[PDB]
Amino acid sequence: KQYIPDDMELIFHMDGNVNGHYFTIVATGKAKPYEGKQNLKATVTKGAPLPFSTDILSTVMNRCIVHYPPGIPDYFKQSFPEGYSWERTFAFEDGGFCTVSADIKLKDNCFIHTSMFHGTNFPADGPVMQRKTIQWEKSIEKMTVSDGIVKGDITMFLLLEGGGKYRCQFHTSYKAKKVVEMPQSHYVEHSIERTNDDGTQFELNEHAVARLNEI
Repeated sequence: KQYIPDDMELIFHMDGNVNGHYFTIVATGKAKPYEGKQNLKATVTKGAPLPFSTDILSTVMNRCIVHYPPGIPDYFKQSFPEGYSWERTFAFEDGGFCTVSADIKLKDNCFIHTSMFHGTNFPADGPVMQRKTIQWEKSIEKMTVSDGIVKGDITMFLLLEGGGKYRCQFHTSYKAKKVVEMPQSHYVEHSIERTNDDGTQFELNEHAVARLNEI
């Protein structure tokens, strides 16, 4: 009956382009969905070494990795076994705009993640094209039901080389392939850390938990 276990495996294939630089990445990883914790190692197979900040991709490489308390409906764990997809728009403060889509399927113990990524209008000596991002700041995303599906808005900042912050607005729409119990408006706190990039291979780690307002 439980299609998602305490320990999951992760596979990822990403194809995309940024400013007309095409690339392709594969990665494998391990996760504990009920703890909201996961990690990855990615390997760039085309376009490497990446000429842009890995950070614009990192949040693209699954809301099932979020500790959901009882009394918040878990949209993501309930979408299985059929799975769910999501689309996301990234509007960066310097005009850079990224559209991304993703399919997530379930095969026994392994999440299979299908990511397409298009970024455009990133300035030549911006922090993205010159790869001067350090990390995303920890975040809290707001999840609301809209057109019968879950939506997820978050204002996000990248810390830059030498300090200072580079703002981005996320709009993610989550589409379950199936009729699930709909959640209320709630939040999901996030924290991603990017270890060990070298252009070609990188490590990701993320902790996320869903919570409510303190009414």
